[PDB]
Amino acid sequence: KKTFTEVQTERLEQADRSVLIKCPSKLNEKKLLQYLSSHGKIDNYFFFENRGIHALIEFSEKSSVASLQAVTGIPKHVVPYKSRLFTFTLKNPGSQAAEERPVKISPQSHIPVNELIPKLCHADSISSQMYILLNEYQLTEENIKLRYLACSLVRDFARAYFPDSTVKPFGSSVNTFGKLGCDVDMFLDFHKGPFEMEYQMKRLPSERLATQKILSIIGDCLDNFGPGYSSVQKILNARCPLVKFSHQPTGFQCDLSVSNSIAIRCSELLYIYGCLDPRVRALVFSLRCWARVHGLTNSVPGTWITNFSLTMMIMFFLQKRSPPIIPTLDQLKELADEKDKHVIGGYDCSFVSDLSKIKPTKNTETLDELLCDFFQYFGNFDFRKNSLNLRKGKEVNKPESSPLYIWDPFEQDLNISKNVNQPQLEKFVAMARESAWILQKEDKTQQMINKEPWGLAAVLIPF
Amino acid sequence: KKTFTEVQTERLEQADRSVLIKCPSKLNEKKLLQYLSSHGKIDNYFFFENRGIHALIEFSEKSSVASLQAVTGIPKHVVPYKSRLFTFTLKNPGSQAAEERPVKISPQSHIPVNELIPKLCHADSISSQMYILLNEYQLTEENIKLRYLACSLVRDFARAYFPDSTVKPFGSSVNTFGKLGCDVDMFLDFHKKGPFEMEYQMKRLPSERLATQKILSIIGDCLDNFGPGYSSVQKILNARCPLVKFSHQPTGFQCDLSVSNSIAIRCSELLYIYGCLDPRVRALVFSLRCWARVHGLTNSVPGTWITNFSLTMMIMFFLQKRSPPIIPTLDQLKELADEKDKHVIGGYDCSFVSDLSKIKPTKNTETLDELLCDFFQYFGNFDFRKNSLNLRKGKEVNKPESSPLYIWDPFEQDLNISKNVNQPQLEKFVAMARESAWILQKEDKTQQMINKEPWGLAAVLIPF
Ligand SMILES: Nc1ncnc2c1ncn2[C@@H]1O[C@H](COP(=O)(O)OP(=O)(O)OP(O)(O)=S)[C@@H](O)[C@H]1O
Ligand SMILES: Nc1ncnc2c1ncn2[C@@H]1O[C@H](COP(=O)(O)OP(=O)(O)OP(O)(O)=S)[C@@H](O)[C@H]1O
Ligand SMILES: [Mg+2]
Ligand SMILES: [Mg+2]
Repeated sequence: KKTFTEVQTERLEQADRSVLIKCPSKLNEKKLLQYLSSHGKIDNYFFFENRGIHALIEFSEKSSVASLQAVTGIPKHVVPYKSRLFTFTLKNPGSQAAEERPVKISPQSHIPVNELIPKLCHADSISSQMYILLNEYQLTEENIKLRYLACSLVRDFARAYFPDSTVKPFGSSVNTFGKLGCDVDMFLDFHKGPFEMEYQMKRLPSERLATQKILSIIGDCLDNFGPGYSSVQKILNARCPLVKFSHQPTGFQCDLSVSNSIAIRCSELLYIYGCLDPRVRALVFSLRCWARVHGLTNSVPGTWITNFSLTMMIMFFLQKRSPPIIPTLDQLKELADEKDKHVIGGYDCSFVSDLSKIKPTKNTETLDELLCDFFQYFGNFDFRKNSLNLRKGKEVNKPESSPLYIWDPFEQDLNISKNVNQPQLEKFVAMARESAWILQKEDKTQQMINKEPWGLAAVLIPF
Repeated sequence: KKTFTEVQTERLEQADRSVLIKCPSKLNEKKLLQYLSSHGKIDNYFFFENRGIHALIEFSEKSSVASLQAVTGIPKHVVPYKSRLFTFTLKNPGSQAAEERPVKISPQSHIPVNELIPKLCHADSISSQMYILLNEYQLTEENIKLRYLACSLVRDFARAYFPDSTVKPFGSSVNTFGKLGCDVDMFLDFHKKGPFEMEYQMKRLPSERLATQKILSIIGDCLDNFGPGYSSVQKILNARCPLVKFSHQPTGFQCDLSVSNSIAIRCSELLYIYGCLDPRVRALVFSLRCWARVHGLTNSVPGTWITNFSLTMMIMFFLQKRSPPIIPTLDQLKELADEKDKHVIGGYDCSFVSDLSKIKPTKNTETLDELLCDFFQYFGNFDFRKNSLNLRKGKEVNKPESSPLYIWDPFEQDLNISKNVNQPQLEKFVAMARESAWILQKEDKTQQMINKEPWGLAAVLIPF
């Protein structure tokens, strides 16, 4: 089985030797690939629709990019920054010499709620509803390659002066809980004679200020040299210095931070839980959707619960099952060799990487029960006295006054849901309580017969 | 003699395979070159003094740089940008007192005025004074290699984002009129089987002016934050020519980085021709540049003052007007230019002969004694209010615009290169020329030598 870190390395290596080609108006697929193949073998490719037809081409060898860049020219007022974004037109527009087939468009966004509801209503069980949702919403192989490519393009800027750099995606994009249309969270990562011979190199300041200057410049580069980047927003003074930007070629909204290797460990953690049992993913997607539908989450930050916080609450829920659906963080820590040992900023972030080594769950609860039980469980959870600990998998006394306390499983000084206020917590608790009520006391078979919402769909519409 | 463009290409190729090594405190020359030679043959090298001992090493093969970079490490924080700047220390510092010869230091600056004056007084003719000055002030072979290396390093740096880039020096650094301690003017220059026209996505901007501004702004910041040796980085992006100024500590040069101004190069080649044509040309410019500085007619900061470039062009016009001319007019060079020497840039014709052998050598035989005094006499009595200087025609013509001092930009015509100059400064110039000419005419040379006093060039190179 593929370990998180193996998958990152592979995906990055693939995106490394990938390019984006704005295709001709009247397009011939075969002639294009035949032509491109002349520069080297093509492992994968696909087409998508983003203000015209674009194609992602993944070569087998990185040299194929160089080869292809050789024959590529500048449109003779531009900034001559040469990246892996191409525009292909015909030399002789009047030499079209084959039948026109239509190309398959890989979708890059999910169907909206209003269209999803019908499909859910026409399913058999609530279990199947959640799996329909999961399939309609989850990242596709294509979308993923496109996410890693975005990172790969941003990497190329940074390497100008930090040659060993990488830009690594973290968060929902890579932890199996990613849905179509979600943002790409990126962080920039940096790691004889009679003479001692050293390069002269400019010293940097302390961590935080170096970060700020590096991002400020890279931001400006994206804004001024980089094709496709718009709405570049420097938020350098946050707790984690950050640059936000929109990347039009791939259509992703993006977040670029520096060197937070703790967040990665948690992204790997969530990846494990996501990979362990398909019910885990199914449940997160439906409940993330639920939260959005009732206005418990928001696109902008504030007093609301966040998807990440909500996700962690769901992980705690699954830890508490009889028997558990997923092990505690400590239980993974207990199975970690010294090769899986990582200590970062003083904090232990050690846990098993190999998935085979984990004892598969004996739990057999259906998603029907788990969904309603989630609403029941947190609807009757004493938030004022108890806090969520994912290391121990137990309710414990709150170390601090905060309406909703969830123990940051790595930087254990912290409350990840610290932002949440009492009002929003209560609106969450009331929605859970109403939600659980609806599922318990609804007459399923009659709703189907009446052409009405039931199960998942019933709770995925405003009250 | 080689052609401007041939010389640039060669100098750049040499600087391409050159490096800088901050040397040990107690240095052994032989052991160092012996060691460095292991990585490949060394065509040239020398040492200079810039806050400690540095050495320039020019290998015969570019691979020697790669070889040497292989064994070089990072100082164990820093920006890991690997360039051609090295620091060499001793593994066992207290196991040797092997001081070198001590090593010869190639000077990189000229002696000051106060020391130069004696040497001038001690010469025979005014002609010889000017040539002493010329030799004391002009660029040395070493300083030149160091200038091209600066450009070569900035090139590599720029090439981080723009792999096909080149950085070319222009101005006094390469037009034969360069003196020790003058700034390095650089400009950044940019240089199908199958059924497809394949082209990059790039942002379409309004003018080429804006691209320039953004490219320099970023490169400036990169020099400031990531680049080794660069300090005092100043973005002057809104000038007539967008510019970044910076100090480069390894070579100790103050530098000016602009983008893609291939007109200025043509004028740098023009001045190179005039400089190469006759040694009196260079001699006269150096002495008169020095003269101007001494009397406060020029300044280090820009403003109402005449500039060295403007002053240089005035001297070129003077030499055009001789009987017979010491140098041909720009048009006369334009007339001798083949279609290979034809260049049209931004609409402007900048065509003129490159080959120096093709130009008719001057029949003029005036001595520098006469020319110097005649310069002061000529411009002291020049009607600046009516007449303007045209170096294409080599003639006084009516001023196209109200401006105290008008000199026709020989390429971008309908520009006045001395536009900045106001009436007061022009007059202070005219008065200094008039006094200067008077002193040379009515001075009793032999008596001044006998009296242990300044004479000729030295007489006019001290405040009045
Ligand atoms: N308070 C926090 N405490 C610990 N880690 C955090 C916190 N906030 C964000 N992170 C980490 O940063 C990653 C990305 O942040 P978010 O984009 O806000 O959330 P997300 O997991 O990516 O899900 P989305 O983007 O809302 S669908 C999270 O997955 C965490 O690894
Ligand atoms: N007012 C100007 N008008 C036209 N061209 C100019 C002007 N100023 C500078 N240039 C051009 O830029 C080149 C370099 O500018 P400068 O560094 O200011 O002068 P310079 O020739 O290097 O002599 P120095 O540095 O004063 S000794 C000049 O040789 C011109 O080609
Ligand atoms: Mg995210
Ligand atoms: Mg200069």
